[PDB]
Amino acid sequence: QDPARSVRHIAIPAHRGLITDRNGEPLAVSTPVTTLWANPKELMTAKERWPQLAAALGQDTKLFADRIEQNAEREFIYLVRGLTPEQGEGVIALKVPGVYSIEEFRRFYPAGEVVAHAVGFTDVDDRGREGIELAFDEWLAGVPGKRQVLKDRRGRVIKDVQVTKNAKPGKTLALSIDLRLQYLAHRELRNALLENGAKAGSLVIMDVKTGEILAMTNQPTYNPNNRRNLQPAAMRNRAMIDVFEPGSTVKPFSMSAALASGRWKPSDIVDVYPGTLQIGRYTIRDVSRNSRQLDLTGILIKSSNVGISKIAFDIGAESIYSVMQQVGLGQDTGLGFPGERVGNLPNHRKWPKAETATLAYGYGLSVTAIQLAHAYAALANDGKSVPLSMTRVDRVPDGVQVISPEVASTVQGMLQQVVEAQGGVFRAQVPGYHAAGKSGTARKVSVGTKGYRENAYCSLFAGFAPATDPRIAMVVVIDEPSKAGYFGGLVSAPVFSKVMAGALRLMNVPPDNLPTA
Ligand SMILES: CCN1CCN(C(=O)N[C@@H](C(=O)N[C@H](C=O)[C@@H]2N[C@@H](C(=O)O)C(C)(C)S2)c2ccccc2)C(=O)C1=O
Repeated sequence: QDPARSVRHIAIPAHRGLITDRNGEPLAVSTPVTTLWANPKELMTAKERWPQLAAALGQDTKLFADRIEQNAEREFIYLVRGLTPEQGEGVIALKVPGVYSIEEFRRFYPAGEVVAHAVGFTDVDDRGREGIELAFDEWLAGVPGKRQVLKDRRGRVIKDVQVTKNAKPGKTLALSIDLRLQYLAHRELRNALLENGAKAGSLVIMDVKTGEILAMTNQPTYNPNNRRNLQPAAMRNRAMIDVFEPGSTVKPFSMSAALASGRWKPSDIVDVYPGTLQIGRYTIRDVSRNSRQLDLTGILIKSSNVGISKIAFDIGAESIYSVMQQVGLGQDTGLGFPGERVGNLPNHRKWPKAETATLAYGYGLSVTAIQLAHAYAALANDGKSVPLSMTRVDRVPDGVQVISPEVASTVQGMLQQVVEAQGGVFRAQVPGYHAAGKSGTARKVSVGTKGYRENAYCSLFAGFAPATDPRIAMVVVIDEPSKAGYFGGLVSAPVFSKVMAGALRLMNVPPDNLPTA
């Protein structure tokens, strides 16, 4: 009986779609590779050739011979996947019976580590594994073809009957990222990390008018063309997967809820003396404690938890929760890519006072840097939230009004004072422009469950520019800076300054800090 003939179907591998940046710079490029395979049934008739084949493949003579012997009844085995066509030619040139070529594709990432977390990469089979490669795998992958062949009793092809399905290439995908801004960001987050002996960080740049991610970089990073060094940590797209308590960076949202309540205007006053406020067993504390009356701007400039807490008791936590939720903090109303974390916004039917105050000044919730950037974009875009995109946006979808335009404009001008006023975050100033934002510094949650660590910090700055016609929102998050000065305004705000400056200049944004004309 046995088998004199077989009909089988072998794949025609398809060309995966080019990934570019928003200007057509290649970021992921399908590269011709040569996969060597062999038919053991045919190899078995030419043993005298095996040693020169094993040497060609960098394999021990005996272990190779053992492998072939052990698979003598099979018709297919991989020798090696993914060598260059030049190297596959070197093995093919030996003319060993039963050794064959498949012309395949494998990815190359020309920007390497610079954009590795955003682009992601493919597995051994050329299917998306992380990032864009995975999120847009159906678009990029295309469909492999199918060829019907006739085969004899030892797996040798007698004839190509027909192509049953044509291979169709995957489609080109242009990201929203500008590789020039991405590089700038990369380099400046890298430098600040090193300068501060920090463990990790992220930076996200968004177009506030289009919802586009113009840049997304994290440290540590890795070279996606050589993933031998293997370290899982370095592969984390922290901007999208690592949640943190945003601390004082959410105070502009609490303030938007105050302004919207009917009960507060910027020039109203809060008594924050003596810099602490007891709430049953918990004490709210400010870092600087030489204040009494502060106006609402001043509460943001000095970053008083007490002042923001007293506002929150007056307007109620529900209003603050609603703002945070509407801007996307702890919500799944972002990109929603595979692997992305949502974080968490605590909810209560009856908010106790401690939870009300902590929410208002940014603890008891957890958000990602992308969320925080998107929230800042909505504030900067006169309270309108344009849907997030990682792909180039030619037709901008409709924004949703999440904060009233007047409230958003009032809070903008407060955040510009936070940067520009005496006692403010002067290091966030952007030469040429008016900039606006908010610093944050949060003690990290103690690892073995519990509470907080007195040694370890997350250093934040979030903002936008130009303050008077906003274009760009940006978040800089630096995890465990290790020097004397660890405050957001020392650590993160200068990175904001430099990367915002570069980005506005790259985008030809006209200066708006000009003598009053
Ligand atoms: C729920 C308990 N629990 C947990 C953590 N915790 C907390 O981490 N506190 C930080 C804080 O108060 N940060 C504020 C907003 O981030 C202010 N803004 C900073 C900035 O602008 O850089 C600042 C000027 C350094 S103070 C803090 C305290 C001390 C030093 C640096 C930062 C609390 O307070 C708090 O109650």
